[PDB]
Amino acid sequence: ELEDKILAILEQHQVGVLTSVQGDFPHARYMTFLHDGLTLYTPSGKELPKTEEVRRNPHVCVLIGYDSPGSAFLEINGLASLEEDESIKERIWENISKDWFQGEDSPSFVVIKIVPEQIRILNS
Amino acid sequence: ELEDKILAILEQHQVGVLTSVQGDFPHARYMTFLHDGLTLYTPSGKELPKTEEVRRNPHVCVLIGYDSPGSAFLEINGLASLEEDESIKERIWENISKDWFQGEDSPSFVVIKIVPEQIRILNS
Amino acid sequence: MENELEDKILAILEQHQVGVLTSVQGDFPHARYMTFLHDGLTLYTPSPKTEEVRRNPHVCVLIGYDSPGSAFLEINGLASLEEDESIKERIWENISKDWFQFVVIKIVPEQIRILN
Amino acid sequence: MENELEDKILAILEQHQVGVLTSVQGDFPHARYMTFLHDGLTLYTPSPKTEEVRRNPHVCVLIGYDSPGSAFLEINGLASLEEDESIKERIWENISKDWFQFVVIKIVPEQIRILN
Repeated sequence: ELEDKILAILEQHQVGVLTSVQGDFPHARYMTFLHDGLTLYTPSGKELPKTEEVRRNPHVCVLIGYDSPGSAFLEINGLASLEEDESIKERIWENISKDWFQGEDSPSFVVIKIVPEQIRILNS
Repeated sequence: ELEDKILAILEQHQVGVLTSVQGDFPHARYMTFLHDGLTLYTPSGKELPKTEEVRRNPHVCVLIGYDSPGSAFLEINGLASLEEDESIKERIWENISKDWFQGEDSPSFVVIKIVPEQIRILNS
Repeated sequence: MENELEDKILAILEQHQVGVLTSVQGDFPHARYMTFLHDGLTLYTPSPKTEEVRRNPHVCVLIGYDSPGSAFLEINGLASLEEDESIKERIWENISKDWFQFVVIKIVPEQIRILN
Repeated sequence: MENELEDKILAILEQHQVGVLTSVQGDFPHARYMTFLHDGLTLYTPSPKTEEVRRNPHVCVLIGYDSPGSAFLEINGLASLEEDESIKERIWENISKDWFQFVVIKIVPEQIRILN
């Protein structure tokens, strides 16, 4: 039922905090997360700093689900990589751009895949 | 304080239902709304049906703010048009694509501007 | 998988009682949140004697959008007034539980899409 | 408008007590929700005697994101342990109201951005 609770929190939240590392510096940013099961996906650009951070250090921490001080939320430590499956990239692209998507594609578009290694439900 | 309540609901919600008209048919769709004061903006593509609907009939109805059966929400009847100010279009583009934006632009991108004529707070 | 589809639609309907009912009056759209009961794919929803509006039965109903991570239904159909007293009573017994004691719009679907 | 900027930052801090504190241990990021007090732009947050971690004072703090329609702060600074007992007590009197009775991390900012 633990997965079930994890999934419930993921189903109800698409914004989270990604913390990546640049040498000795943490970088925290708010962004949109899609998920497929316990796998997370977040959009990026080929030239964006968060993309280069991930290429050089795959260790990321995601916080997601904190609505108010009483919200149970997730702390996810995982390994991030750039999604190479073109069908997954196109699908995510179409989901992200659905309000305006009319078949264009974006060459600089990339997807950060996050494979969780540890998931803690906090404030449960 | 009525505006203040309207704004509070707009500040806390970016997804709403747009209802447009195609001849004698209503079309309802969920989508993302940005606002500037009581003016609403929603992204679209030049060739999308909702864009053509608006070109031919500017009368739209937006429902926004319904979280649960007890939520106070808004019913907005307004006049929709395609935003022609390039700086407003680019700004909205940058806000929408911020997670992946790296300077590209999208020729098919358009912005639907909605000027409210009537706003009712329901379930207050 | 016409049967898995039917099954997914009924499931969404069985698990949701509130939807969005949209219509058109003249060249003007209208939208409101409504409480919906269903019999199969047919929907029922409860709602001046000195005024009349030109009837347009074309409606669009959105049901099931609970979270951004929700599959929901877009239903295009024809709305009419339900006159059967037994049906209206069955609706009252379901929508008015503590009350002891009224129009019902019937929506027959022509097209149903599961959107995500 | 260095002064309107300072003013907007203080306002965000004055109106928010919860933020996100991020750090790095080795080559691994850490993130947690924390309760923050502030003195001007300086932040204070309360938090095994058989273990020690290699100290990295580089932290990133996000404060003020309340709704998607929120301007918030990204603060990059240096974290340290606050040793002043008077300060620690002032923090306790603000964070522990019903209690009658403890480390405090001090964050000095090096860069602050208002993001939207």
